[PDB]
Amino acid sequence: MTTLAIDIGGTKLAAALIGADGQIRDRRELPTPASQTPEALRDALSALVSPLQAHAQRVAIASTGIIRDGSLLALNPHNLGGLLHFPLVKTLEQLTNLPTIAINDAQAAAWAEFQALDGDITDMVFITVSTGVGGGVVSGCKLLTGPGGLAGHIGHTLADPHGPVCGCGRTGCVEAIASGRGIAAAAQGELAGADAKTIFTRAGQGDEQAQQLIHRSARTLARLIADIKATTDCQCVVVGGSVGLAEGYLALVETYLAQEPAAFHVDLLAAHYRHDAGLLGAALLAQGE
Amino acid sequence: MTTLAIDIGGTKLAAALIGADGQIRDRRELPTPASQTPEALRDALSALVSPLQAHAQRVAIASTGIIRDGSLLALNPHNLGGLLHFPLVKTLEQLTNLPTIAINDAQAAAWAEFQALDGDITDMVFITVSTGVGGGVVSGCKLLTGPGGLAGHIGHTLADPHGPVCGCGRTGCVEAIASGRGIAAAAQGELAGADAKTIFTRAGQGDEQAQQLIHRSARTLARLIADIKATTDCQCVVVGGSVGLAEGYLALVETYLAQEPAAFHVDLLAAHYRHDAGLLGAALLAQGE
Ligand SMILES: [Zn+2]
Ligand SMILES: [Zn+2]
Repeated sequence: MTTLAIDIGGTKLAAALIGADGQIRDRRELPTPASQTPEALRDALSALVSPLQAHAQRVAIASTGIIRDGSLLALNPHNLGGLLHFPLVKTLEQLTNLPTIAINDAQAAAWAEFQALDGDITDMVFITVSTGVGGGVVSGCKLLTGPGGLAGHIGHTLADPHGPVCGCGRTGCVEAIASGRGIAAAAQGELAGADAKTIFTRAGQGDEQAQQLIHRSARTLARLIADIKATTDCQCVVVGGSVGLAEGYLALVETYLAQEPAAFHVDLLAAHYRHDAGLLGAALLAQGE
Repeated sequence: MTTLAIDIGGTKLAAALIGADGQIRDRRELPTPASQTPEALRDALSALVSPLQAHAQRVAIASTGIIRDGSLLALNPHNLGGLLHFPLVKTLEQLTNLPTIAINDAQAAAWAEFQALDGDITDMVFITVSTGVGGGVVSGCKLLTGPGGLAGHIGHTLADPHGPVCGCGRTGCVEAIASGRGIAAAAQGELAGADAKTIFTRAGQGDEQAQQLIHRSARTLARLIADIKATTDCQCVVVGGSVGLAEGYLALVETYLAQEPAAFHVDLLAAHYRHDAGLLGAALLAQGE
């Protein structure tokens, strides 16, 4: 059995063929349509999966946003345009005639990271810090998606009631402070307008402000991890994404978490997959269907 | 078959016989020993359950603090004295010769509250606000205890990084602001020294400081509920405890939650059980054993 694995992001629509061995084969890519209409996405998904769909027996989609009742939702619904409640699972099922599942991309990535761990771990939380902050919760070897697909949206838990307004509408989410976008938005002076990448580079050269923006991110993430430990009693936390995997970042988080009381401590690990974890995690979930 | 349900708290040790009908029968009570030695707790438990133990098939203990490997832990290990790592399950097993389970009291209460709900809810979070703040998470009709018995400790998640220091050692926990002890601790002027009950009365009479202390607690709890919704995707939140059940309190929490973006909204319900939910929950959890 081969899974047609799809990753639906904001900028790119990716698809691959993944068999039982978990290898990524025939990796295809298309840009995400600028026009956010249901017709345009159905066109782009059909075009993306055509040359692959005869070689697969089931479809699995990792999507940015929220999947509820097989349909596309977001924390800021206005960002989807005409794609709000787009029937994502039904669309593929019509286009391919193949059984289809859809999950949030950070939930998909979480499952992949969990399966990459040793067999003794039953409870794990995954956090990705990139442009945004996403998460996924595994409890008793089961991925928690939630009845509405929201579970693990830990980037949108509170970091500071007097912090910046987040894109979701809340004041002071973890994401508004700790993400690459929040790091960049807090930048003043000669750092104003620089992206997270540049800021990490400047911090590497001993730029004090750049360093503090990153310390603030890592401190925010450490407190989140303490929160999640208190809530879920996870046995380890896997940290990924372009910010999360940036050199020295995990060490910073670990150092700040160590300052919390011993009961809130949890083992931290670097993400095993740098790329394509959503694609992989989606295919792995489709194997248990 | 009948469960010898036990509730171990800071002040009082309670025990009852509870059959399949859920009727609390032959309820007894004893004060918790001031000398926190294992010998004194063993004696006080032995005395409490000796008239009941010949009429039960199993023991179930709802306990304050943390239950890890059948032993007593807390978020402040110094607060247990010689009772840190007290082999709670083992003690009962030796005293009664009955199969014994132990669980956190708020986790116990959560399970009872979940069962008293209608059949459609699969995902529920329980929050109790009294002297402290405790919780329990039910996901997919299963109570999440956590591998170390921690899960659902939502009173000790972050409310404000510049908030008051909590008894667990963290700065700015929900509990340190929103709980009855949190409300009493922030009272200034003539209000200083008044308990949460007095503060609640004076608030209803138009005392602006007292009202601010309760508004602050209600607002803090709303933000916690928004966090928990983001993390668990719970379908409803049941709120209990002397503070949580206080007149007007839940409606105020509900008002504050409604100011958050729509995705963070979740139905709030008053606790079905005002007393003895721990005993009931423990016996209910013992039934599925
Ligand atoms: Zn947010
Ligand atoms: Zn605390």
